[PDB]
Amino acid sequence: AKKTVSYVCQQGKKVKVTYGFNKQGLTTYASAVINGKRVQMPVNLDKSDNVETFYGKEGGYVLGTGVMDGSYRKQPIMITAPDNQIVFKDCSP
Ligand code: NA
Repeated sequence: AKKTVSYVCQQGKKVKVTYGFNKQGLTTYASAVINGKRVQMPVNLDKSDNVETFYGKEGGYVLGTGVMDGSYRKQPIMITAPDNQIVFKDCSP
């Protein structure tokens, strides 16, 4: 099961993100279209905690958000590039 959310961020940047959900109701990935290219970021269970979910791996793009269940449309997000610069900042749905 997929669900898509459109966001507006700092400096007017816009991004659409698609979240995958398994049969347990947990998210498995976040897929963001960045310069026209689909960037799929797998959920990072080692880095996720009671307040924040992270998607992505070292060397790739990394998405950070709140706790995601079928909650997900009310969460803010941020996306950091491989160089560690926050390229989508303070994003709201
Ligand atoms: Na980069």
